[PDB]
Amino acid sequence: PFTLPNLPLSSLSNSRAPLPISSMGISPDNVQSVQFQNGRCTLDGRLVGTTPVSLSHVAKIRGTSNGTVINLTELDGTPFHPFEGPAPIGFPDLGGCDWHINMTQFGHSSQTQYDVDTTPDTFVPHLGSIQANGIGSGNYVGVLSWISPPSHPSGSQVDLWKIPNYGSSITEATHLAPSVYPPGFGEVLVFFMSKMPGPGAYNLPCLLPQEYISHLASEQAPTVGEAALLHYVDPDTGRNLGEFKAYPDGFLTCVPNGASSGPQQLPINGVFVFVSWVSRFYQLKPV
Amino acid sequence: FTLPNLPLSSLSNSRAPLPISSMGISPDNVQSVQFQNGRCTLDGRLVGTTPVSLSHVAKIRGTSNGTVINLTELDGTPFHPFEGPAPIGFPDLGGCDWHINMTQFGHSSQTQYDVDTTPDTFVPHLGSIQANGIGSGNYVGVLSWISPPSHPSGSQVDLWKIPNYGSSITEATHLAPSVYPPGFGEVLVFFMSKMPGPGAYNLPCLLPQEYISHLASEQAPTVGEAALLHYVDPDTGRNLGEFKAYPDGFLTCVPNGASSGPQQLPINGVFVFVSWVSRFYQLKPV
Ligand SMILES: CC(=O)N[C@H]1[C@H](O[C@H]2[C@@H](O)[C@@H](CO)O[C@@H](O[C@H]3[C@H](O)[C@@H](O)[C@H](O)O[C@@H]3CO)[C@@H]2O)O[C@H](CO)[C@@H](O)[C@@H]1O[C@@H]1O[C@H](CO)[C@H](O)[C@H](O)[C@H]1O[C@@H]1O[C@@H](C)[C@@H](O)[C@@H](O)[C@@H]1O
Ligand SMILES: [Mg+2]
Ligand SMILES: [Mg+2]
Repeated sequence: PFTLPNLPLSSLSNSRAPLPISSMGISPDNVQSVQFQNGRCTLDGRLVGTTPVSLSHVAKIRGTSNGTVINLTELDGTPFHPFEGPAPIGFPDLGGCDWHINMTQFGHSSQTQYDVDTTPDTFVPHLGSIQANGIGSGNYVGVLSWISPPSHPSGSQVDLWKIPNYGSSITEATHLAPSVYPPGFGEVLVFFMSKMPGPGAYNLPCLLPQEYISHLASEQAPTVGEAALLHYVDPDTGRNLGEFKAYPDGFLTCVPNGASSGPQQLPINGVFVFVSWVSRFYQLKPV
Repeated sequence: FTLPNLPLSSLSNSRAPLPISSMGISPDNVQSVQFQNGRCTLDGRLVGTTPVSLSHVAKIRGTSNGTVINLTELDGTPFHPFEGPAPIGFPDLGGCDWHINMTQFGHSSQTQYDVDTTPDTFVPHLGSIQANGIGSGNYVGVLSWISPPSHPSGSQVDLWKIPNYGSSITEATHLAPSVYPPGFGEVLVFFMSKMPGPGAYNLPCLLPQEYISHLASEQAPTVGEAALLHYVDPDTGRNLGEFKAYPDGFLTCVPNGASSGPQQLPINGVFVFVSWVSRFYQLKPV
C-alpha cells in the first residue's frame, strides 16, 4: 500500500529552508494559490521545480564571484543552463524578503554574509547570474541563514508566500513549476511552518516536509488514486485527530471546523497515516 | 526490508548538512569509530545524539551570558546530563575547531562562534560551553566551517574523532558505543563529504541522513543477522558489489585488494536489500 513517513511532524524539516517544522497552518486571506519552487514532489515521486531529494541541497547556492556578479553552477559545480529551470537545484525560493546567505569555501578559512535583494535587474538566476553585492572574487557555497524585509519596494512587508523574480523581468519565461490551488469544497491548503531567524516573527510555509519528499521520491508509488484520505494520528493513543486529503500533485488539504479551529490548532507531534484512495470529491469531516 | 531507492550522490552526510561525494574506508590508524550523529539501527532505533532530520544535524541552541552558553535542545526544551553526551544534533566532529554560524529569532545579523572543544569549559554533557566572546542572548547555531584544532597545537584535522563532551576524558557521558570491523575480511564503509575550511577536509559518516529517516520511519519488524545488499547502477541494473548491513546500523564490504574498494565505486548507485543472511556470510570482493 501507499505510505507517508511514520514520523511525527515536529521531528521533520521545512523543504524551503533547513529548519525544523514548528506548526501547521493555512495561508492568509490575501493568498489563494502558491507557486513554491522548492518542496514540490508529486505523490508518485516526481520532483518538481528546483526541489532536491535532500535537505543538504535546500536553500543553497554555488558559484564564482568576479566581484561584480556571481556566476552560478549546480551545488556540485556542474554547469547550470537556462533550459534546466528557474535557477539551479535547491536555489532559495523565498520571495518577499532580502536574503542573508552564509558563504564558505572549500580550501579557505572564514565565512561571509552575502546580502541578496532579489528585485534588481542583476538578479537573474535563471540565466545563471546574480549580483555579487561586494562578495570578493572566488568560488563559494552559500546557505540561507536569515532574512529581513525587502530592500525594494521600500517599506514592504516580509511575505514568504511569494517566490523571487528569477528572470530578467517578471515576464521572462523561467520554467517555473506550476501554481497549486485550493481544490474547492471548503478545503484549504495545509502548510508546514518553520520559524526563520531575522528581525521579526517570520514563519516560512512549505507544502511538504523535506522527509516526505525523499520518502515519496524513494517510494515511487505505482498506484496513486484521485486523492489519498489520511488520518492525522497521535502516535501514543492512536487517536485520529482529523481527516485530511493528499492530492497527486503533492499537497494536503483539510476542512477547518471554523476560523479559530483548524490544522494550526492540532498538536504538531502527530503522524499522517494513509487510510485509502478516495474520489477527488470525497467530503472531509471538519478538523 | 527496504533501504531508500535513491542514488547516494543525492543524499546527505549525517554528521553535517553536506552532500555525499564518495564512499570510503577508514584510515589505517583508525580501526573503530564512535560517532554520535548518524547512528541508527536497522530496526529504526536512533542512537547517540542522532536526530531524525537533517534540520537538526550539527546544530546548537543556547543562551549566552557572555561567559558561557547554557545549552538546550534545538526546540528550547531543557537538556539534562542523564539524556546523553550533548543535546540531540549537537556537532560530533572531533579533531578540529568549529566555526558555528549563530542567528537569533527576532533579531538581525549572524555571528561566527569559534569553538575549541578541548578546554575544561567545553562541557556540553553538563549543558555548558564557553561563550568565547558571544554576547548575551539566545542563539541557534549551525556548523559552517572547520579548521585545525587549537590543541594540541599544530595537529591536523581528524574528523574520525569525536569531541570531549565531558568535564574530562574520564567522565561518563553516555556515549553511543563504538563500531568495530566485524571480521571475515570485511571493512567498514563510510559515506564521505567535503567540509568547508582551510584544507581538504573529508567528513565520514556511517549512514546517509536519508537512510536514518527511512529506517526510523520503517521500524522494520523482522531484522535478521545481516542484510545482504547489492550496490546497483539504476539505469543498467548492474550489480556493482555485494555489501552487508549489520543490525547496529553500518555497512561493510570486502575490498578487492589494496587497489580496489568502496572509493573506486561510482557514487550514483543505489543500495538494494537482497536477503537476510548469517553474520558470517562470506561476501565476494568488490
Ligand atoms: C546596510 C544596513 O546595515 N542597514 C541596516 C541599518 O544600519 C544602520 C545602522 O548600522 C546605523 C548605526 O548607527 O548606521 C547606519 O549608517 C549610517 C552611519 O551610522 C553614519 O555614520 C553615516 O554617515 O550614514 C549611514 C546612513 O547612510 C546604518 O544604515 O539599520 C537598520 C535598523 O537596525 C536595519 O534595518 C538595516 O537593515 C537593512 O534593512 C533593509 C530594509 O530597510 C533590508 O532588510 C536589508 O536587507 C537590511 O540589511 C541587512 O541587515 C543589516 C543589519 C546588515 O546585516 C546588512 O548587511 C544586511 O543586508
Ligand atoms: Mg507523518
Ligand atoms: Mg540507496
